[PDB]
Amino acid sequence: DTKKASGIYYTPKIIVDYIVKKTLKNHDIIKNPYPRILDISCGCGNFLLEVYDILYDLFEENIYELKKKYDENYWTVDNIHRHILNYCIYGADIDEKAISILKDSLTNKKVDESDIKINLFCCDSLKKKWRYKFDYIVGNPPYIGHKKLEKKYKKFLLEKYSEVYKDKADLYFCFYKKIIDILKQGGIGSVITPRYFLESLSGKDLREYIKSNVNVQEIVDFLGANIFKNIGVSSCILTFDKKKTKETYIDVFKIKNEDICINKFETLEELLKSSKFEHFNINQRLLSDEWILVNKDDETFYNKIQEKCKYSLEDIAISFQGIITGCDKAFILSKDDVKLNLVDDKFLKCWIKSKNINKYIVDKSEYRLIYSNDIDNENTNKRILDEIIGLYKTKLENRRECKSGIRKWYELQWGREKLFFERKKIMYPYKSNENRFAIDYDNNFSSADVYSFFIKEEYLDKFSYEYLVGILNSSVYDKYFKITAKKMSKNIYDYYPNKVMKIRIFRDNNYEEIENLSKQIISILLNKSIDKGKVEKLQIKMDNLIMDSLGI
DNA sequence: TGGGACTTTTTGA
DNA sequence: TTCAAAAAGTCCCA
Ligand SMILES: CC(C)N(CCCNC(=O)Nc1ccc(C(C)(C)C)cc1)C[C@H]1O[C@@H](n2cc(Br)c3c(N)ncnc32)[C@H](O)[C@@H]1O
Ligand SMILES: [K+]
Ligand SMILES: [K+]
Repeated sequence: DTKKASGIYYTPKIIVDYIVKKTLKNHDIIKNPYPRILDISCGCGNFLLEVYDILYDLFEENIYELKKKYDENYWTVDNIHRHILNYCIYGADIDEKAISILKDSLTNKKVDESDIKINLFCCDSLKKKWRYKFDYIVGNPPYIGHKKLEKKYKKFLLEKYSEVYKDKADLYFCFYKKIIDILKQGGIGSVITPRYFLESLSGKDLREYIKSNVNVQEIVDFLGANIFKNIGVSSCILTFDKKKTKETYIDVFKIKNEDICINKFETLEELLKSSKFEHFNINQRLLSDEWILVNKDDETFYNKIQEKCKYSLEDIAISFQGIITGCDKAFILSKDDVKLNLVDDKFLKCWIKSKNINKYIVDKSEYRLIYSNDIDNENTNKRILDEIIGLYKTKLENRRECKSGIRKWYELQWGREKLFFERKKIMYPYKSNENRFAIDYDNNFSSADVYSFFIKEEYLDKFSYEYLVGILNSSVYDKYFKITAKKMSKNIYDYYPNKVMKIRIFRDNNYEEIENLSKQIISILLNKSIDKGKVEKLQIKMDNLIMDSLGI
């Protein structure tokens, strides 16, 4: 790694100032002149140095009141520095050099005496035996997903942090849990993390832990905005407390324009109160396992559709992920590749990518998949294995199932069942800016970037493929799905079965007209001299029908 | 260097 | 035996 020295992970100063102010704005320094403020991912001290400055001003502005109320010899301006570093600032980080630099910076904040002990711990914050809780906790924890996390460390997290970390969870789930655990009664925590846990299936346990253990004061959701320059992550700020209150309401600040520069205003509060953000309140007591954080109009819209629709896609359809070859370059070839003359056409499948999926129809495929699982003997079709697949034999053997012997070196890692793909079905891209559900007539295969489903036999008399793609591609359903969809990056939502199959659908008197409009759209889209203007008009008419059906 | 087009296979269950 | 989730995405260009 050692990319931390570049500065891409440095938290923007406006974010840091907001989080520190959020935690310390209303601290009664007279009542408690010994607040413990902690950052368990302090790094070089982006947060902790600002904490020092805020504390110094807070002590200096009340120095005489402190001198009068308490030991008058102890409370002096010249003593403020020492008192802060002795009793107030706490930092933990696993990088020794970061701790050393932070110690030097904190010591140089004053610039002889005997010695000042700075409470900086070089350790694994997730393993440290914390000997006391803290008044305030701030910072930016590390984010590490299931692929990039070390195996032994992952075993430790699975054993010890099972309440929030399991399956495809992230390391910052555990940091959330640790922060909550060591926060004092009545304390306040404020952190910047990825936003994905708000909606992701992996974050269900983490959402339950937060909801049941702290009061969430505020969620700032930047959606797909690029808060961290040259980092592909979407960020949010969470502020929570352990204060005894009867109010269970959350301030949600949801950005409206993802193309804004965060330095537009001198402070984050100006941006939050501006027209660039929307604000609304969510009753924490009404949160289910999912957190539906939308304004009143969207909530009314969502509840109307949920109540009106008696079926869901999961009820009526069978869903599946695409082929996972485990090495696409060894099995995927251009349809015009001369090497395909070496492969019998019985082994060749049409192969599409997510970009080949439009609304209602799939682009003509330009790639072929060698379904190598049907190769019986290694001696037969030896040219295919020697001249096409074997070119990547080493990387093929590094696959998990090849090393365990479950798969031959030339087989597909996850070849699924051919019969699921070789039928009329609906396909949609796994990540997209809008609903794009297409009817596949061409027995197209795909990788995991395209998901498929087909209608169950018992529901074929009630739902047709043409009707489903009509309502699923409508503006109503685009908005409806995005209400709870998992926002990933700028103009990209996840379209994964764990949320797509929860989409609810309806049947009523408009079924025939909606289906007919969808058929007209498909017929136009499949023409030779295509002009989509009529398609847009038909789509507008269909959207009007769907809005009439759902009463919105 | 910042923004847009596009998306693999490793992995736990 | 074999499913599906996971962006500190990845990569290119003006
Ligand atoms: C990095 C980021 C994604 N993350 C936050 C931004 C840190 N900010 C910063 O400014 N870091 C930094 C910068 C420069 C250096 C030098 C000395 C090499 C120049 C060191 C740290 C990760 C930070 O959290 C620390 N970390 C990682 C783990 Br994993 C961990 C842990 N288990 N316990 C405690 N601290 C931990 C990590 O040590 C890390 O600090
Ligand atoms: K006194
Ligand atoms: K982003």
